[PDB]
Amino acid sequence: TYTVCDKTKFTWKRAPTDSGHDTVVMEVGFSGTRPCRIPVRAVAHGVPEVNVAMLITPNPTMENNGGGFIEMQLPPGDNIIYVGDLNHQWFQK
Repeated sequence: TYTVCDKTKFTWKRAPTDSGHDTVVMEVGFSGTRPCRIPVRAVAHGVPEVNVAMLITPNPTMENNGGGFIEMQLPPGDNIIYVGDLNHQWFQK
């Protein structure tokens, strides 16, 4: 089912982590859905008011090994990535 992948199909391989080049990465794994459109969003400090998912890699896809690595960020501050049903807070600094 290559398409908008269902929010609960991925898993926390690696929660939102500061990439290293001064941005954020997150790593997610699929259960079956092939090249999908990964609904990766982020909310400011566990508060879904404004989406803070300004994606350094704004076109993530899940493949034969899963979404893999993605890149997100928002001007230094509290972010958290809600990868569909997945989520994990972390102020990016």
